[PDB]
Amino acid sequence: RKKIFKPEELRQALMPTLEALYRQDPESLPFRQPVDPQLLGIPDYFDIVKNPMDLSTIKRKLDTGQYQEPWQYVDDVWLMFNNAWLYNRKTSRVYKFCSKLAEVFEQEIDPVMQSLG
Ligand SMILES: CC(=O)c1cn(CC(=O)N2CCC[C@H](C(=O)O)C2)c2ccccc12
Ligand SMILES: [Mg+2]
Repeated sequence: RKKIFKPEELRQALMPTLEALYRQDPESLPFRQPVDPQLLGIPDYFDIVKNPMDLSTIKRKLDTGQYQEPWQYVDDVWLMFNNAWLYNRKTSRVYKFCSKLAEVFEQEIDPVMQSLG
């Protein structure tokens, strides 16, 4: 169950799954930068969402070797999705985009997680 990974090998394996999310347009656009509640006029955002996450943060973490094992990366992507599903209404554009991104990610990440072990 224990396994160590070289950060550079994780980067090469996982980065295509991240790039896949960025390539979804329009669906990735709400997720490319951290939610700024003041700028977006959603002042309750940080009361609802205790641990924000977005693609730019995940990309930086992947580039700077902050993921030592693949589930740490997967956890951040899922956190991003979970936050958007929590904060936004089911009828909303962002919620619907999130659901689409989650489908893309599942298809991308499963073969990678199999290959990494
Ligand atoms: C990720 C997330 O929850 C949100 C992210 N945004 C920003 C958003 O949807 N944007 C701003 C960034 C460009 C996006 C676009 O061009 O589609 C629209 C929200 C706005 C209102 C409520 C929630 C969000
Ligand atoms: Mg489309």
